Amino acid sequence: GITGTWYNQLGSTFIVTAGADGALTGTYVTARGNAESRYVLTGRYDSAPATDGSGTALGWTVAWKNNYRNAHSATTWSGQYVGGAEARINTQWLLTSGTTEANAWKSTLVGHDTFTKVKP
Amino acid sequence: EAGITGTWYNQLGSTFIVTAGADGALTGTYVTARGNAESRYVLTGRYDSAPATDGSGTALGWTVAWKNNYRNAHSATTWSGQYVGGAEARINTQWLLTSGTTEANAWKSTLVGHDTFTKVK
Amino acid sequence: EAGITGTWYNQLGSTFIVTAGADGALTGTYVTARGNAESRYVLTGRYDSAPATDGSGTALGWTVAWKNNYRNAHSATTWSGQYVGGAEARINTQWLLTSGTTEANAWKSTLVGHDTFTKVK
Amino acid sequence: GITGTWYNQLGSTFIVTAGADGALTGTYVTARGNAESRYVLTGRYDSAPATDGSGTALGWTVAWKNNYRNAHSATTWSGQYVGGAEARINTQWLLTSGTTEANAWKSTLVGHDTFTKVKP
Ligand SMILES: C[C@@H]1NC(=O)N[C@@H]1CCCCCC(=O)O
Ligand SMILES: C[C@@H]1NC(=O)N[C@@H]1CCCCCC(=O)O
Ligand SMILES: C[C@@H]1NC(=O)N[C@@H]1CCCCCC(=O)O
Ligand SMILES: C[C@@H]1NC(=O)N[C@@H]1CCCCCC(=O)O
Repeated sequence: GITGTWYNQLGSTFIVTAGADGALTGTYVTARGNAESRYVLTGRYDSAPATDGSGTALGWTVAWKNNYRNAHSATTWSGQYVGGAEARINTQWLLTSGTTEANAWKSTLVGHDTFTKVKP
Repeated sequence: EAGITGTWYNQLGSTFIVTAGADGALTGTYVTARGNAESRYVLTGRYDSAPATDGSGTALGWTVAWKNNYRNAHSATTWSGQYVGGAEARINTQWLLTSGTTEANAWKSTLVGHDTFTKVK
Repeated sequence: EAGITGTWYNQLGSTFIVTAGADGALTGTYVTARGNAESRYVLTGRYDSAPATDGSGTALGWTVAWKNNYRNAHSATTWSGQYVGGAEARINTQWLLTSGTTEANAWKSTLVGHDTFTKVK
Repeated sequence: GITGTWYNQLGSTFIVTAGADGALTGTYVTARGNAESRYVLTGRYDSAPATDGSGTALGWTVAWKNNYRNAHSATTWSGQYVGGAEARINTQWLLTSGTTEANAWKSTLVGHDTFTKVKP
């Protein structure tokens, strides 16, 4: 299922536990950006997905502050888990940096990350 | 913290009750005015618990999976934004709403938008 | 058409002069108030030239590459939105700004935002 | 270069001409959605990209109306062209449908398309 260790196309590591009632909890390590070591993540997922072959909707957040660095930014990933032989989490994400009100127009990056359980 | 903690409404008439923990945790409950949903949903998120003191906003994000004891939309929204404090406190966000889809329909699985939250006294 | 055609400003103070052609073409010129840019830039786009008469907006989009005779930011913005006609005409958009990057930096190549355009008499 | 026939991961066909001064002009055929046959596209690209190995920024629009169908919607793709042995156009896109003002909150889909010159 969702619980396990995942890796995206950047080489980032996503270690997540899926709770019975819809909680996502875990640890993120990014291969890129103003960051080092582990960061706390929390999110939610659909704990009773539809039985028609549809993916499982989910989302999580990392605020990019830990004991080593603070980038003054946070990323949310929104996506779906697709099970089967080669499980995937396909996401699109938003990274917002803290900015002045005048710089808010350029505060948010958008991207997409695909996660698999295969180590780089 | 006490700044983020409280009751917020957005331009749709949705309501967001949140507690900002000392460790960077956001926890609480969301009621949407719109969509395939009713009653309260669990929210969880993170925020920068040591922001820049330079008049920059405080980065944060949270997610809601649209399943509670009453309804399941098979979808989830993440909001990514910043808290701007002061007398007229705001949380300015962009969001992604992803629905569970079949592989054939995954290309149209995700909506994008923007919500502005005003804190309620 | 004559509805879309004209001069528009957004909440940044940017200006958008456009002509909507009978064939669905949008053509004109954009001045941004912000970013790595100055003077006028070429815009080109498309719009639904036979929209629903049901009080739905008119879907459209346009792009600007931020290169003119004066400056090159090595970037381009696309706006995707709808025109809402009437006495207080608006074009409501979401946009993506992509900068040319090296492969190592492609993950942070794209900004997202939202602009509201008001038509000027 | 950019001029040529491209295909994305959905099987859509993108036939584009890149003009000397930054114009993109061409024809789009989609493998998915409320659409059939060719649609007109126009866009722009950076006609003097940086000489440091960076991709070429670009964007284009299709309004999903032709002689066969009208979906009352338009898509913009924003991205960069990456040249070399296996050229790519990597994009993220926004699809806005015409809606009432009250339904505007759910009017815009976001996604990502990767284009190559390889026929399906
Ligand atoms: C979202 C992207 N995917 C990923 O695995 N890491 C990127 C995010 C890194 C951000 C680091 C904090 C910063 O530079 O602001
Ligand atoms: C993100 C939008 N802002 C908001 O307050 N609610 C909208 C989301 C509602 C979605 C309800 C479940 C569904 O329809 O999929
Ligand atoms: C899309 C935003 N809205 C707007 O009027 N201009 C902004 C874009 C300006 C970008 C200028 C070139 C650059 O900085 O890359
Ligand atoms: C952007 C997606 N990529 C693609 O090649 N086609 C999709 C768009 C199809 C939209 C068809 C019109 C509609 O259904 O509204």
